[PDB]
Amino acid sequence: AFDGTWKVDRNENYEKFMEKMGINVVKRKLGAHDNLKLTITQEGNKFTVKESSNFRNIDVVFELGVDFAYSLADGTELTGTWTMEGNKLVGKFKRVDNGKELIAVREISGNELIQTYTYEGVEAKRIFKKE
Ligand SMILES: CCCCCCCCCCCCCCCC(=O)O
Repeated sequence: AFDGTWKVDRNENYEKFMEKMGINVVKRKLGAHDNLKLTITQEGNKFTVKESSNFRNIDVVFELGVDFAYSLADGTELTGTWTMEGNKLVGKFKRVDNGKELIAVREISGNELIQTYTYEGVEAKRIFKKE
């Protein structure tokens, strides 16, 4: 259902994924301890993504399958979409300076939303305990 708050607690491979994006020390560290409180809010076709992380309290929002352009803090351009496979939400995010591709598997269990993250061959699970 998604509809609700999320607050990452434990991760799983997320440290190495930042080494992939080209993040060194403080950046991947700040990305981890961020406290990404996601306040998911589905209206109908759009999915707001409140993100009270260390970077900024920015609602994201991304109509399912609507290719958009989202600048990151240290990741830069990331254009791509999210689509409900039926059982998982997949955050496909390419880049403008090259057009490769990054993906993101939102594996909701029940009480936890895990968002993996691959920019090729380095996953990064960001376990959320909802709330
Ligand atoms: C330099 C590190 C910053 C990147 C990682 C922490 C902040 C997240 C960046 C934007 C992600 C939000 C847009 C997609 C929604 C999501 O991540 O679930």
